[PDB]
Amino acid sequence: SMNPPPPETSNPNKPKRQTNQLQYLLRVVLKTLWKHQFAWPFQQPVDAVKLNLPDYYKIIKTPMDMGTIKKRLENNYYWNAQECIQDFNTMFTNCYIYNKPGDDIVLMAEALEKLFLQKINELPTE
Ligand SMILES: CN1Cc2cc(S(=O)(=O)N3CCOCC3)ccc2N(C)C1=O
Repeated sequence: SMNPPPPETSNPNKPKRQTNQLQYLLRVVLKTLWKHQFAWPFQQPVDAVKLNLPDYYKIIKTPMDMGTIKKRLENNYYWNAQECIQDFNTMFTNCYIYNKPGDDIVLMAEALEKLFLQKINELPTE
């Protein structure tokens, strides 16, 4: 079995910015979600080999996780907050698509998403 390469976290041709919203996404949103009790399954790319989920990357073609998001924020990969917010939403949606409703992992993602949305409705301006 084989995992795909992780999503891109470095690209010298991609334009970058450090905005107040992106700083907030790292300092408040990511920081808070990362230390949540249910963060651990989302702190790295889904390891389909280790978890014995050989169909995962057949079903999920746009993988995302908070480890990748953390790298993107810390290494100034983004041009804007929308890109980052989309990464969070992709992470949640992938989880809901792949896993059965009411699976533990889904309940965990839902708890993180609830927190995420509370933090996001208080972003600074752009
Ligand atoms: C986000 N994850 C990570 C993951 C983790 C695991 S897990 O680590 O076995 N696990 C199951 C119970 O909930 C806690 C996490 C199983 C499947 C996945 N897949 C399919 C994902 O969607």
